[PDB]
Amino acid sequence: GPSVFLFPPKPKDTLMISRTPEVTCVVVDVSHEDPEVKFNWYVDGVEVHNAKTKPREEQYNSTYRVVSVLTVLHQDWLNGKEYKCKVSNKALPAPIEKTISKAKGQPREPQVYTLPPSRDELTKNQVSLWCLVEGFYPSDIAVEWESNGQPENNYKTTPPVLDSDGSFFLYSKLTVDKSRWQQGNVFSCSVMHEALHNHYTQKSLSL
Amino acid sequence: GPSVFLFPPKPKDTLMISRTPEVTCVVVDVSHEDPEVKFNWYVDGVEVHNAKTKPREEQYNSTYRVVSVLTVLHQDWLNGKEYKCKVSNKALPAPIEKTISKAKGQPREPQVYTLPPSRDKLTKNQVSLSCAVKGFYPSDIAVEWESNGQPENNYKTTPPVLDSDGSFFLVSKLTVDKSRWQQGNVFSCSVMHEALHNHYTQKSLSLSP
Ligand SMILES: *[C@@H]1O[C@H](CO[C@@H]2O[C@@H](C)[C@@H](O)[C@@H](O)[C@@H]2O)[C@@H](O[C@@H]2O[C@H](CO)[C@@H](O[C@@H]3O[C@H](CO[C@H]4O[C@H](CO)[C@@H](O)[C@H](O)[C@@H]4O[C@@H]4O[C@H](CO)[C@@H](O[C@@H]5O[C@H](CO)[C@H](O)[C@H](O)[C@H]5O)[C@H](O)[C@H]4NC(C)=O)[C@@H](O)[C@H](O[C@H]4O[C@H](CO)[C@@H](O)[C@H](O)[C@@H]4O)[C@@H]3O)[C@H](O)[C@H]2NC(C)=O)[C@H](O)[C@H]1NC(C)=O
Ligand SMILES: *[C@@H]1O[C@H](CO[C@@H]2O[C@@H](C)[C@@H](O)[C@@H](O)[C@@H]2O)[C@@H](O[C@@H]2O[C@H](CO)[C@@H](O[C@@H]3O[C@H](CO[C@H]4O[C@H](CO)[C@@H](O)[C@H](O)[C@@H]4O[C@@H]4O[C@H](CO)[C@@H](O[C@@H]5O[C@H](CO)[C@H](O)[C@H](O)[C@H]5O)[C@H](O)[C@H]4NC(C)=O)[C@@H](O)[C@H](O[C@H]4O[C@H](CO)[C@@H](O)[C@H](O)[C@@H]4O)[C@@H]3O)[C@H](O)[C@H]2NC(C)=O)[C@H](O)[C@H]1NC(C)=O
Repeated sequence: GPSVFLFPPKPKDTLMISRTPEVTCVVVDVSHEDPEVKFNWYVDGVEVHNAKTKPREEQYNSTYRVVSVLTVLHQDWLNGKEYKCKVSNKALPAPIEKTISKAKGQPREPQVYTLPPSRDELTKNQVSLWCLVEGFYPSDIAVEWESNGQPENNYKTTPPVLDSDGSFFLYSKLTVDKSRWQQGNVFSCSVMHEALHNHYTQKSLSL
Repeated sequence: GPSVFLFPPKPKDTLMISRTPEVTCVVVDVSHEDPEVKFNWYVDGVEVHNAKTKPREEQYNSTYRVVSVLTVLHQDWLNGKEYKCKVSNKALPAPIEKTISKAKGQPREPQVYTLPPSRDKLTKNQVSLSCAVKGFYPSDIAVEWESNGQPENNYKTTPPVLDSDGSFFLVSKLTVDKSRWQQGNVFSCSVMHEALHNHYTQKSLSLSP
């Protein structure tokens, strides 16, 4: 029978009020013999009716893939409400039920520190700027770099690491031309997390 | 029927001549009816005879577990030789073969940088010292901290992260009581990797007035 996978919104979508967070229910292996899928959606066990189900679409293993998308309210997600997808198909013994919610646990505020390049490194032609983010919980987070209001996207960020106190830390490494650094340009690490005021902080770094 | 799991040596063990790297071939779900198990070991397809095999040990699920350990030459592992464990048992249709070797790819030398605490952290009680290791390949690496001739307990290291140029980086975070940092104590990040001279390099950090 078919399989169902339920996916959360993007952290940045739940944290920025301008954005629209979505929960996504994906049904795979819908065979031709029975192509019809019914989605029932529930928030905290109360059924809701505003999900939008997409035109089911045929895959190369020649079976079907069906997707329903439910817009969530930012504060519902952040307040820990549970989102249940129920998938009904002729070919199932019983309907499939998947439930998802925000990672549980007492929130803890990220501490954000920018670290300049090592001396050592001032001899190649690029330098590494570092954004250390530590002490946060849960691990859902968004970390971005910019300069003069523009995204600097030539960076890589480690996954969150569980630290000895049960909080998480990570490191974002931004690589820039050494000339940009030596000439005094200002670079900024932006962090978005539920435990921050306005879900947002920015820390800047320059020579 | 029985199942076989073949485990590699730890990276540090292959990089330090004083340590003993081993490949471990583990057989589980050996029956009471057919308890005999034979190991044959091959290095690049050439049979070798010096493995040390343990007596079978019964588990709480009434099956046996049997382990054979092959000591490997550091340089054989680092030169990419293939280690094959072949397991024979009368309950099996044919012997089970498993093969393992070091991760492949052109080695690249890690660059190691220590990063002092942010000033923002100095009013916190504990400060975080950073050891950034970048540009290395393959991802097998060991990173350790010490001070004053003893290891430091209180550090965590990120997994290797694939960078935009195809190499890996990571960072190691050592948390210390702020007094010890202000004290002037020297802390040292040691990195062990196949592409380092002597498979080892160390960088140190202490408060700069
Ligand atoms: C027939 O084919 C289909 C499809 O095959 C694929 O497509 C074809 C064309 C070829 O390219 C194939 O090579 C492909 O495989 C097969 O369907 C697959 O079935 C698998 C099960 O057998 C299933 O495995 C499970 O995957 C989960 C993760 O899936 C993620 O991530 C992968 C990437 O690694 C990706 O392929 C999936 O699409 C899915 O991606 C996420 O999608 C969601 C939904 O859109 C995204 O979230 C939304 O995104 C939007 C913006 O896009 C917005 O942000 C919304 O707000 C947000 O909600 C999300 O961003 C995507 N993430 C990523 C990373 O891409 C696993 O988690 C799961 O693990 C389970 O088991 C684990 C241990 O085993 C457990 O620990 C764990 O808890 C889980 O329980 C499974 O491994 C594949 O996902 C599925 N592929 C697709 C495309 O649906 C089908 O099986 C095959 N049939 C046969 C008979 O072979
Ligand atoms: C009957 O019982 C046996 C025994 O189990 C015990 O007794 C039972 C009754 C219960 O009480 C259990 O709770 C007990 O543990 C069962 O045997 C198990 O069978 C499993 C398969 O069915 C098998 O699963 C596979 O596990 C692999 C990981 O094994 C690691 O890690 C686990 C911990 O997570 C650990 O328990 C294992 O012992 C093994 O530990 C590693 O050992 C190696 C070798 O010693 C270590 O490497 C050496 O270390 C030294 C120094 O320490 C030196 O560095 C050497 O250089 C080096 O070689 C290594 O450090 C250890 N690692 C860790 C983390 O400790 C998985 O990889 C594997 O996954 C793969 O295959 C899967 C499919 O099976 C895939 O899904 C997957 O993707 C992978 O491809 C399996 O999950 C168990 O290991 C095995 N347990 C033991 C103890 O052998 C038996 O199943 C059961 N039968 C029945 C019918 O019920």
